[PDB]
Amino acid sequence: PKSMQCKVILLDGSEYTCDVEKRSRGQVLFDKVCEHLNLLEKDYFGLTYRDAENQKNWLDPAKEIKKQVRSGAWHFSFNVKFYPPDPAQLSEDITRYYLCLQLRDDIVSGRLPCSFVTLALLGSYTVQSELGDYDPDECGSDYISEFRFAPNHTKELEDKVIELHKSHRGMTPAEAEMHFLENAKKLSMYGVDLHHAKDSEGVEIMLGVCASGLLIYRDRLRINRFAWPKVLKISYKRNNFYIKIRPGEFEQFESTIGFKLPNHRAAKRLWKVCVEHHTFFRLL
Ligand SMILES: CCN1CCC(Nc2ccccc2F)CC1
Repeated sequence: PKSMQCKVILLDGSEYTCDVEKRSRGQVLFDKVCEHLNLLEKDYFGLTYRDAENQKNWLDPAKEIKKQVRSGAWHFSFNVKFYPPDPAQLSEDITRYYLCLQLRDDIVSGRLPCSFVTLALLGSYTVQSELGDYDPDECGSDYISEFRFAPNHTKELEDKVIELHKSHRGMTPAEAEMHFLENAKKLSMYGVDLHHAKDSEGVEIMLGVCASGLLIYRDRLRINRFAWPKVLKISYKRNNFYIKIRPGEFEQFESTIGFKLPNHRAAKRLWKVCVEHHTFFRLL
């Protein structure tokens, strides 16, 4: 019974290798990866793969792997799919640990923009979690941490991490990770999946998908936000994506709002992530 080798990049940067039957649904591989990670609160996570256009796609656990990766390698990443708006409500510390690992990559990558002071505070909690109480013996005036804290490291940032790390004496790893998450969850781009688009006039915009709803980023002064309950239908057609808005109070007609995506694949991808978010955050 023929099996395909799968390679999964984990959130710590290491590689997990396993075999699944070649006609396996995504759930088979995801279950193996979550068992490897000792992860029970699996609903927030997913696997990604790169399509023939090198775009990130979620592996649908309900569909055959072979019908998603198609002609590409069986190579995946383990990622947070649904960012909990309140990580304190998660039942296990280990779930919060994986969510911290994802957010550290979101920060270093620049997907999650962050002030100097918040970069330093987040860094200080990671250092406290992983090394424990501050020790001057490992850091003179010229200390640089092996830890990656930011898209661009400066001596000033390193110095501020150390100053805040000193303040965390006695803090345990779960406690430090919770403080990490209490800060990160407040960031304006926390858990926002961004998609390049044009408005119905051809003006370049960004669509953000998140727990609360759909964001349109237009000209810096114009951000429009559509809470999920205001959204009755998500649809795509060719390179176009549309949202059907509930009729407002005393309004006779629903309204549909339309956007242009880079290509058909990008419109279908944005539709699927919106539907998934709407379903997940309707139930959570
Ligand atoms: C603080 C983290 N997060 C930032 C994006 C914001 N998005 C949003 C707000 C209201 C309605 C629809 C929306 F998409 C939700 C909170």
